[PDB]
Amino acid sequence: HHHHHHMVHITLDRNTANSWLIISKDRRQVRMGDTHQNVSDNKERFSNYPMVLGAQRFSSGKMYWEVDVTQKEAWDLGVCRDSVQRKGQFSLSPENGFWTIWLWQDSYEAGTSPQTTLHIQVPPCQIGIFVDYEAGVVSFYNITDHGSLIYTFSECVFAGPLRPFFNVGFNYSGGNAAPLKLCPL
Ligand SMILES: C[C@H](Oc1ccc(-c2ccccc2)cc1)C(=O)O
Repeated sequence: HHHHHHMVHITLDRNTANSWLIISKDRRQVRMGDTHQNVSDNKERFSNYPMVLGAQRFSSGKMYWEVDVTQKEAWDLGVCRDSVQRKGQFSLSPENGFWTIWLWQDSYEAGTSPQTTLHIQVPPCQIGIFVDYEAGVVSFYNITDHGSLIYTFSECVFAGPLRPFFNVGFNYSGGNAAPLKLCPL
């Protein structure tokens, strides 16, 4: 692809983070802690899952960023509306304000309703995310495989400002401790 010149510097918003997440000083990395991280609760924190939002809000234009997922067994990535549900159980779907892909149990899937199987020959170590607000597009790219296309959501009805969206996943197996990292431009 040729989306790299729309690169944006994303940082994580601590106030939205599940209370078990550890965000680095530079707000560019996040991982699952082994316990509650000693923060007060608030109406913005994701309660049920190890999720966090980017600080940046997008309402126009073209945006691109990259995320490192090296040696993770489970994660979700994409964008979401600023007004997505934070508390309780919910599915990741465009109806609920999410445009995401994930890894789970050795398969990759797009967060449509119902979910869509992805066809990835080269397991990615870094994912590129492109948003075209005006066109209603969210696309995902396999940076490990020379930028090959993973998935495009088109005809998106964003219906609000968008925020970068992350889920580091649970670590029940002991094999999913590794962080999500925002990669440098
Ligand atoms: C307690 C903490 O545990 C970590 C465990 C794993 C990783 C990691 C980093 C890059 C790629 C894959 C895994 C980082 C931290 C530490 O040792 O600081």
